[PDB]
Amino acid sequence: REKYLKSVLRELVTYLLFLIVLCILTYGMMSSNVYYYTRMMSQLFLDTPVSKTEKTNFKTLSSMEDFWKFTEGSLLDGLYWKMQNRSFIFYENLLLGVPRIRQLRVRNGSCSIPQDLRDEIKECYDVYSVSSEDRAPFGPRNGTAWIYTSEKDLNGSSHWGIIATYSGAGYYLDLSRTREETAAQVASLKKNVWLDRGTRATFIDFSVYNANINLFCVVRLLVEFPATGGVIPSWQFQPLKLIRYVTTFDFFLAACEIIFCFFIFYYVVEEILEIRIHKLHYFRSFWNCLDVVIVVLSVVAIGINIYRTSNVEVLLQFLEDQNTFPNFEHLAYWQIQFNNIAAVTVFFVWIKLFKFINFNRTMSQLSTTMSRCAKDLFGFAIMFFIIFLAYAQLAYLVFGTQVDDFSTFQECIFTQFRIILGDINFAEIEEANRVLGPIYFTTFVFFMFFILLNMFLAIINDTYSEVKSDLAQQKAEMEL
Amino acid sequence: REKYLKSVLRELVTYLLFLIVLCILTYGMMSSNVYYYTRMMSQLFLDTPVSKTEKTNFKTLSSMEDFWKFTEGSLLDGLYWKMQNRSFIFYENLLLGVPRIRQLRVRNGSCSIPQDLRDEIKECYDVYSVSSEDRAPFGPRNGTAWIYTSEKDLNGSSHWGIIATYSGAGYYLDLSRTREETAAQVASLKKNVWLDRGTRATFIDFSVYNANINLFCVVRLLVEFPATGGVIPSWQFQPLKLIRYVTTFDFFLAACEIIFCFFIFYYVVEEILEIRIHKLHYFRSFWNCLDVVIVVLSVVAIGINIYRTSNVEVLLQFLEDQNTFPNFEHLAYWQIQFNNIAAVTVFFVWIKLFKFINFNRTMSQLSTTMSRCAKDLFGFAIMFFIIFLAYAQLAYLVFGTQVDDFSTFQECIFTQFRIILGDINFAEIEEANRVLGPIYFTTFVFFMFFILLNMFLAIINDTYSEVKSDLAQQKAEMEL
Amino acid sequence: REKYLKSVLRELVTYLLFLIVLCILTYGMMSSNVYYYTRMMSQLFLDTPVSKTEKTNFKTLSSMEDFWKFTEGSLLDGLYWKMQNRSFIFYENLLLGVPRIRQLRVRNGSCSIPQDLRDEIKECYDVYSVSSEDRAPFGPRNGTAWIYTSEKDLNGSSHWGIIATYSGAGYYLDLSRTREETAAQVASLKKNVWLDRGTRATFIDFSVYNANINLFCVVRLLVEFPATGGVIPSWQFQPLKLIRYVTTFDFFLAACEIIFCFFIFYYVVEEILEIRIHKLHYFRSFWNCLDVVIVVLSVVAIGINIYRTSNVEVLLQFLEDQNTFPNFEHLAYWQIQFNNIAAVTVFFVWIKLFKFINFNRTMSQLSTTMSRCAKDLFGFAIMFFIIFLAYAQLAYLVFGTQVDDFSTFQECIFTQFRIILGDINFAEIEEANRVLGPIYFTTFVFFMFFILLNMFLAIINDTYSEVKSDLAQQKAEMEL
Amino acid sequence: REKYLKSVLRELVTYLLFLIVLCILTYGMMSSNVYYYTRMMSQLFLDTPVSKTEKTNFKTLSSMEDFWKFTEGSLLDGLYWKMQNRSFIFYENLLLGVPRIRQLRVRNGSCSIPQDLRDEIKECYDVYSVSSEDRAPFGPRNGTAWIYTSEKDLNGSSHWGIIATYSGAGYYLDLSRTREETAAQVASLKKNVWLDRGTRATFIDFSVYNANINLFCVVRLLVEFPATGGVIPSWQFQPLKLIRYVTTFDFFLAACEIIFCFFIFYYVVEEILEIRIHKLHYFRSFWNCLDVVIVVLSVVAIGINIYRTSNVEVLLQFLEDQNTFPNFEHLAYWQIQFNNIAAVTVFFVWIKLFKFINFNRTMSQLSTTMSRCAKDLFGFAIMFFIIFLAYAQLAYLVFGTQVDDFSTFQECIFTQFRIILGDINFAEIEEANRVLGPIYFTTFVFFMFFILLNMFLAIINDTYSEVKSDLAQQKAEMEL
Ligand SMILES: CCCCCCCCCCCO[C@@H]1O[C@H](CO)[C@@H](O[C@H]2O[C@H](CO)[C@@H](O)[C@H](O)[C@H]2O)[C@H](O)[C@H]1O
Ligand SMILES: CCCCCCCCCCCO[C@@H]1O[C@H](CO)[C@@H](O[C@H]2O[C@H](CO)[C@@H](O)[C@H](O)[C@H]2O)[C@H](O)[C@H]1O
Ligand SMILES: CCCCCCCCCCCO[C@@H]1O[C@H](CO)[C@@H](O[C@H]2O[C@H](CO)[C@@H](O)[C@H](O)[C@H]2O)[C@H](O)[C@H]1O
Ligand SMILES: *[C@@H]1O[C@H](CO)[C@@H](O)[C@H](O)[C@H]1NC(C)=O
Ligand SMILES: [Ca+2]
Repeated sequence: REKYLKSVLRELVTYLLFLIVLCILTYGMMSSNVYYYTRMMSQLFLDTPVSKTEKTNFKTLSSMEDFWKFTEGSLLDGLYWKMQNRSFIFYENLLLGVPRIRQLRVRNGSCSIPQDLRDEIKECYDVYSVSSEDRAPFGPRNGTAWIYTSEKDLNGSSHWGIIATYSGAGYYLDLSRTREETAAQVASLKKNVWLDRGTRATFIDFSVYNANINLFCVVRLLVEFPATGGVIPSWQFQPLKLIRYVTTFDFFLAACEIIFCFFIFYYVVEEILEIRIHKLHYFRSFWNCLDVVIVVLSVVAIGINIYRTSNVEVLLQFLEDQNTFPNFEHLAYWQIQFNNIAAVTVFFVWIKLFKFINFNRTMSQLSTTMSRCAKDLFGFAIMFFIIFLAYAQLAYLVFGTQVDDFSTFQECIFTQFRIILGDINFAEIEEANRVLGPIYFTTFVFFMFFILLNMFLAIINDTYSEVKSDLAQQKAEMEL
Repeated sequence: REKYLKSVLRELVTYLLFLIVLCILTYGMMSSNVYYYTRMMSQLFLDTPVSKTEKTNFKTLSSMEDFWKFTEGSLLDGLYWKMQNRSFIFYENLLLGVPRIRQLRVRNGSCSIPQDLRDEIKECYDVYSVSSEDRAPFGPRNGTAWIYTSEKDLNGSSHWGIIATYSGAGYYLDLSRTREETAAQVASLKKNVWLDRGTRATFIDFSVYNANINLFCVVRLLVEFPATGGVIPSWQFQPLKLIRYVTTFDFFLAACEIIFCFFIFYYVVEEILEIRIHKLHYFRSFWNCLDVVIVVLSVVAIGINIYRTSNVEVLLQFLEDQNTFPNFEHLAYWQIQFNNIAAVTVFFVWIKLFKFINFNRTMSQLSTTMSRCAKDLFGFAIMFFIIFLAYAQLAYLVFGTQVDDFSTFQECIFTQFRIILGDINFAEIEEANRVLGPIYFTTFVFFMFFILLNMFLAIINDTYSEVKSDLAQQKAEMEL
Repeated sequence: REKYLKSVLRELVTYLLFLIVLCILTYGMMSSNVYYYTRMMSQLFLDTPVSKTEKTNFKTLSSMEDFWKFTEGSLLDGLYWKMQNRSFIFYENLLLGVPRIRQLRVRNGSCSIPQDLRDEIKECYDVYSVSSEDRAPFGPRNGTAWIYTSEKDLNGSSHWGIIATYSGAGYYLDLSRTREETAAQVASLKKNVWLDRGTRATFIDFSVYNANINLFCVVRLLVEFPATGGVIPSWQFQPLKLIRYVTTFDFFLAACEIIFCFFIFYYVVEEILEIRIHKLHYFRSFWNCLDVVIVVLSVVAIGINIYRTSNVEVLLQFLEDQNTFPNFEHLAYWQIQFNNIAAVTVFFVWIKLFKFINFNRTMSQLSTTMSRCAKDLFGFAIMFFIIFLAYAQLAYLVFGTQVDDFSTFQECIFTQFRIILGDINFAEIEEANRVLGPIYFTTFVFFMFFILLNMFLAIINDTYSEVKSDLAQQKAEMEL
Repeated sequence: REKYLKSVLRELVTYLLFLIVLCILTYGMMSSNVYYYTRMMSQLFLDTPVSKTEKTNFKTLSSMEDFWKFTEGSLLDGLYWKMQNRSFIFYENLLLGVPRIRQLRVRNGSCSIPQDLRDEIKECYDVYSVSSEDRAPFGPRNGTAWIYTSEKDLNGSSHWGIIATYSGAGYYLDLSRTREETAAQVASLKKNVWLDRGTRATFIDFSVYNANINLFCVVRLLVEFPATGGVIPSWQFQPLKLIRYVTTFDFFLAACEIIFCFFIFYYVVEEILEIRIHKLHYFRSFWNCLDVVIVVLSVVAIGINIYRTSNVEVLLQFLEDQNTFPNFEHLAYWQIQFNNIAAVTVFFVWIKLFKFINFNRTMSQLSTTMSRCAKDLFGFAIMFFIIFLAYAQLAYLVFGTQVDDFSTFQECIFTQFRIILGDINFAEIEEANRVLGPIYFTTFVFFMFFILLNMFLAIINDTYSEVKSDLAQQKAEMEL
């Protein structure tokens, strides 16, 4: 018992040191106010009205001419700021290099006009795919904006947008350091008709740097031009910390990174020495599976932070020439992947803390309750999600062309979780379909929220009463 | 046991093939992005401001003169697009033929002015009914806009609107291919006063075609003119796929339609051979009743898809002359009916999957729980809906003239489901009636959400504890 | 048993006839679309912008000069409509007579300036009470707008507003039939400064009549001028049916009124013959108490419908002279009281239906469950409302000066019911107080929604398990 | 038993007198309509558009030039009102003295530009701290607006803002009694560039007095200028009652204050005489701990109301000279502290009422239920908050740079309480991260709302069934 308590004590203090080091590392991932660095950029570029007589945003673009009014107007008035040269956005954020506008095109004849309509309609342009993509030169043909450049040649990568996944290739134009040259270039693209019926996407990419808080911010504005016509705007404001060793707390964060990877080396050694004793008996446990998940996610985090996130070859390459476009699209991608991995790792490391709070009879009753009802809650989770996805496919077939919240199948699932909580927009459901809007909503509230929601609760009630009346009979019958 | 498992296995693989074929069919009913084809049309016609100095939408029309500003303004600037002839909306969507504006009128003297007020008020115009409807010529009397045309003669059908159900007859005017002729026609209707005090509805109907994604879109804009005065706008943007065999996946969808109707022939043969053995004993089951519901809904789906939805006689009739109005009002109606039928059929086919997940002792406990509490949940559902409709009739008598959410009795029911979830607009309830708004809301939250909502939960708790303690005593007493 | 079933059968068919007659009566109280008669009047007078260069509504008035812009602007453009004389609003609704603007004033010196500030501040005007009210003539003193008229002399009655209850007396001005005379009168009130620092309320009253649907609509617009400065607007659009016998369905409604008061005579005779047998034993029942409540509310409904609602002496008095103000302020008051009484009566008549659904063993189990848990749910309702009003008084002391939803104590109670459901505006709570906003919200969610909400549920679970295990032991032990 | 009931009776009537006196005291803390005194000031200064061609508020300031448009525009049009001298805001609220604008600055060179960027970027200005704060004179150097004044010399105190805690020192400028002198001063600050890149905060402070209701109102407008660039506006409208003895009800409130502090003297004597008998046995009770909490909070309330809130030395000092700035920043601070203390004291005094409702067998069952489940609910509250803060740290790492509701860690906690209720903005979560937005939301709804929320409920169900079946066996076995 003293050796069991000694081993529990040393693994507890090991885990507590590990949890302290990890919570220090994610204290330095989040600087104190980066939200007020992304929302000023967002409200400068997305929320300002496009022209002085227009009320459209970037968020509410609806046409191609609104996109030209944005590119000639709010984009140029946001990027270029007159000095008290080169532009400091909000007189703080240095615009790095030049921005870049890039277009993706589909071919004429990339779809098939039906045989009874080949007299009336001459041309058709398919939805964006890589097979449908246009490689031909067009327009005046005398620049990089008019000639196709491959994905390998403009150092790009695939972007996952709202209606398609867009290749990193296309028809790009790097802009200029000053507003007047850039306005001349945008007017020369609009005059020669650069965006037409074959256009399926337009990317606007630039990067700023804040010397005060030492953060880059990689901006990507995407406008998707569907085959149906119109405009779907999308944006991405992504901060990067690419220059690490500036302040003392950054050196302490580097020290905690080293101490963290020593902890992860220790846990990988420990779980390998535990799994070698017994093979499939190791996975007949929840905590060994959770330790496997933690060390896999942590090795993936160390791998991203070595081979991807800390490869600032493009930054030193940009610091040679300030008149080019800085390719920060890969650093931002792997910073997003690293933040997702690290957040999920911190989550499961806090879930691991439940090995060490069976310190009491009450906590042991709670733990025994949920471990004994896990199987029956999983069975009813299967049954619940069968009825839940039946309703989601019903709602997708009924409202999928009319309602924003039901437009894709996963959005139907997430909308139903919101309906179960109470986040409804029933006005648009009830005006999309006036008979099955009502019937869908009322039968989903009755059969899910009144009845099947209470069945998880019934499983937990019965298991808690069983565990209490069993561990009380065990406590009494030993005392008799 | 081996033959029972063999029959269960063959009906399981039959059902799984059927579910795969049906989920393929409703993968091809929903194209990937039709929502972005209806919302661009909606934001072009509903959400654009009516005039350049006006802020009213079509959604926020409040008067007859706002309707004339819409018909002279946002409607003409949305329909007619200058080519790089005939108009391509968003340079993608071909306007098919001409649009059509149609009016429904009631008679002077169609109601009775009370005897003490026949001196002051000369004329009264009743709420729209078919008996009150005006058949007389009026105005200049020299067109189709000024002379009544029956429902049989303009090929129309009854429309179910917000305050009435409107006959397909009336005073119609087909518009023109170009903007200037159509503006002349609308100005000639406004000059001669076409809409006056007898007007009860105005329909605007047109159809576009997108060659890129191969979808028609049947637009119907309704403005209802109540007897109280004012305007109630209503719209309907409905996509159709009327040209089937264009792509290869469409041929695969046709093959899956044939394989589906062979499955439905198989299930109708099976359920007839099962019902012939025993009459009313067949309906003493849930799964035989569900199989009856599935084959009835599926036969109705096949009947709509043969005798109604796949009758594109008006499309080939329209392709002869591009200067007429294409009657797509029936195809859109039966496409809505087919989508409702098919969505409900897919829902119950997924519910049928619960015959085949009694594969475990836990799943059998869950199934036995809900099948044994079904009767007592139905009894308390009767009692709950009696108190629920008592509150709904209370709230209709109190707020039915003041609040949008309580304006009709079914909307009172749906508003109370939203209050139970937590979708409240209590500001308008509390300013409609400051005493019974409060009392209604607080007693509805106390008696429904705190007390009667927990009674379903009590039934499910007690039935689950009973089923577990019974199937555990059955498992133990057989082992003793 | 046959005589018991015979008496139950005759009282059941008596109650069913009574419920049919009552549901017919409240089918004719609610005409089919009165909501679209109040919202057109509301959107004409409340929601139109006050001036063509102004964006304020009547709903968003914030100053006295905005009130003059409304009275010179949106009010006159809403009331007076040029004919194709006298004004038909939306060319349907006849403006009856002239409108009337009325002011309530407080005295100079109606409060006490503190002794250290009687040098700087000369005058102070107390919050509106009847003791503080000004009776003096003022201004040019040569009209009814400048001379006090008592409540008995302008036939008015007390109005219960947002911050005070306002007497029906004051300084009134009846306006005119045409727009130009009324604009001259409003400009003459603004020139001579009619609203100043003593003003505490301004009422605007008018009535319209719709000949098409046979409804009056009594409009009262109130602007309250607090002692703090500013404007609190308030409105009331109230439809009346003052001319009864016009259509055939109205005669059938009168016949159902007579049959209803015969039913209420029958039930009063029955409950008096039942209460005379046994005194306080009669009130030891729920259904006898509910019958007492129904016949009291029904006698109050008949009394309002005879002595108040059907006294259309002011209507025939108005029909003599169309150039005066029609006093419909009492008819609207008693129509609101009659609608409240009748809605509550219909509610309890539907609750009475539970005497007659103990037709089954399951329904008897549900009824026995709730009748046996009524006492313990009432005890925990006492305990719950003690903690609930403790939180409401906490939230009133903390947010009562900052948040709209916590401004009065009853609004704190209703806001907490909304928080329990999930209708939160946490942004304004969290910016009103950044420490106790959080602590109030999180401890109210934890202690009410997680814990004390589940205690009602515990009472109902235990009582249902007790009633089922008791009525099953009664069913088994009789069979053994 | 008679002496036990006698002691319970005398402590009950003592507590009831105490509760009446305390509820009278917090009836006079809240005047009837102070909310309509703060919202008129708020809608005058925050919600009016900044210029006649601008639509920005004070609430929606986004730049430094919008702040100059506010200070030259809406602030001057709100403060200065032309008389029928000195300004009465809404012709009721006397502007006391002059306002004051004050700036906080950071030094050039207060951060470290990284070594590879010291060529491009010359200067950097750190986030506001006291060590980074600028003390140097700047600009024209010939006023108080251009020369640093310490916190001890301008009588200020530290302000806790949104992104920092701001010292009470800085660069202040007292404004003027009239609009033209103040406009000259603000134009002279804008001309000489008073706000530049070193500015981190700008305070605008003024005080009004309403003679009608006898309330001061201390306004503090804060604009925070982050290092990222932009503007974060913040406000504080705080009413004070600094002149006590004006009306008779104020004398009754003073009498109730004296009677309250006599009650608190009585309870401190009683709890000291009870704690002296037994030391740590005293704290083995809930009601003795609650009495300790009440008398500690009440002594803190009396201490604030004597040594801080009732020290109106600055008011009589201001009444000598009406041309200076009245320092009401300390009185408002301690009035906020006193309102927090008094509201929490009233809350726990109402919670103390549960000593005296064990008057019944049912109330004793409810009390015994919650006192016996307190320990197991505390254990599961520990386990629940471990999983809850694991999710909050996940959501802070994922959405903390993108979403308003997740910007700080405590706001992540409060957002998750809102998600559990049903106050979601899922659109911004789902567009911040399209993979972990969904996964976070759905796994938080499944694991918290479906499963772990029902575990508190299971504890309460089992404890209530145990207490009922135990106190029924105690009632029966004594009767056998
Ligand atoms: C017992 C089995 C149940 C009985 C059978 C069910 C009832 C069958 C007939 C119901 C009519 O079917 C109903 O038709 C109306 C139009 O008339 C359709 O409505 C559709 O068009 C109307 C207007 O035309 C729109 O207002 C509505 O938003 C749209 O959904 C509705 O979607 C469909 O659901
Ligand atoms: C014990 C049985 C309960 C005691 C009897 C109940 C109290 C009877 C008297 C209550 C007064 O009845 C109450 O009158 C006010 C106006 O004064 C009505 O209010 C009505 O007009 C006022 C203004 O005039 C509006 O503010 C309010 O929105 C409207 O509902 C309210 O709807 C009605 O509910
Ligand atoms: C909870 C629901 C309650 C709804 C029912 C309320 C009670 C309504 C019935 C009360 C008696 O209803 C009463 O009907 C008589 C009919 O002779 C009406 O009388 C009116 O018309 C009759 C005949 O047309 C005239 O002789 C009489 O002078 C006139 O006042 C009276 O205006 C109405 O007051
Ligand atoms: C007196 O009444 C007349 C109307 O007869 C009005 O025009 C005039 O303004 C009033 N006198 C003053 C001083 O306002
Ligand atoms: Ca909710």
